Amino acid sequence: ERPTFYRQELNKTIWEVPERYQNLSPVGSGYGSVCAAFDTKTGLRVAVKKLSRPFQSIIHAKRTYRELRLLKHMKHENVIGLLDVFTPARSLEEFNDVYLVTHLMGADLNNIVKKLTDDHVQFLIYQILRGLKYIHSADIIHRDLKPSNLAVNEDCELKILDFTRWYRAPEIMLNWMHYNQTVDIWSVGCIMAELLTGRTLFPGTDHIDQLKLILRLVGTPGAELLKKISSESARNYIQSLTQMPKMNFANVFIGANPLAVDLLEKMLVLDSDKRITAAQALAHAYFAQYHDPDDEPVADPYDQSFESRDLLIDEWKSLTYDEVISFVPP
Repeated sequence: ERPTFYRQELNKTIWEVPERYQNLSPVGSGYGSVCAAFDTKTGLRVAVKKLSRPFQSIIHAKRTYRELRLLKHMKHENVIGLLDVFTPARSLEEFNDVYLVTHLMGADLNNIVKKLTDDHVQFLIYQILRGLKYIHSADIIHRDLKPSNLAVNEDCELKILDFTRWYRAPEIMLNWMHYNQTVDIWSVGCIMAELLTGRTLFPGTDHIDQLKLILRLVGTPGAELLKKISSESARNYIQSLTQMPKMNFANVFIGANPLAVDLLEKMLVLDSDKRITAAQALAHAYFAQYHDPDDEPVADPYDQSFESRDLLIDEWKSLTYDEVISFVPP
C-alpha cells in the first residue's frame, strides 16, 4: 500500500513525509535541506533530505537522477546507502518532490580532531580502504575524499558519504588527464598522515602553495614521470622549478609505526600508475589485525552511460520516478 503522509512546515517549506518518520528537526541547508528524524519502523535515527528544486532545469533534473541512482547502487557497510526514498506525489503528473532517507551519522572525522593510537588509526583507515575497494570496483571515483566526508559513530564504525583542497590528489587539483581511481588513495594518504600527527599534511593557501608543499615532501617529478606530460609549457614550468628531492617519511612521521610509514610512502606517490590501489592497501602488513580477504567485498558494476545523454526535463523526471517506484529497502 501507500503510506500515510503528514505535512508540517520547517526550512520555510511544507515537508510531506510518511508518518513512520517522527520528530523532524532541521540540521542544515544550502541542493536541499536535511532534517534529523526518528524512524519508528526500525528504531533508527535518520537523515531526511528534501531535494530543492529537483526538476527546475535539465541540469537539476539529471543531477537529481544521478544522486538517486548512485545511492540506490551502494550496498556496503562503509559506504552511505539509501534507507528509503519517497514522494507525496501519487502519480507521475504530480511528481515535483523527492526525499532521500539515510542513516543519521554522528561525528565526521574532523570532529575526531581532538590524538589517536596506532590501533585506532589502523581501524579508521582500514574501513576507508574497504569502502574504497567497493566504490572503485563499480568504476566510481569519489574525487573529494576528506575528513568532513567520513562519518563515524560512537564505536568508530566508519561510512563514506558524498561522492577545501588539502586532500585532493595533485593530478585532480591540476586538471591532469593522467589519473586513476588512486586519486582517492592520495586523499587517504593525507588523512592517515593527519590522524598520525594531529596536523594537516599539506595546508596550502592556493594551488601553487599546495603543490609546493607536496613537491617538498615527495620530490619534483623525475624523468620517468616527465615523459607522461604532453603539454610543453607544462613540462617547461615543471622543470623551471627549483628541484626538490624525496624526503624520508620516517623523519616527518616521528615514532609512527614503521608499517604505517611504509604504507604512506605507497599512497603519497605523484605517479598514479605507481600509487597503491585500495585492494593492495588492504593487504598491506599494517592492517594485519583487520584484514580478511573473504570479507572485503566488491560492487555490482555501475552503469553511468546516462551521463553522456542529452534528454528533456520530463524524461530525466520520469526516469527518476521509475527509480523511486522500484526502490526496495534493505
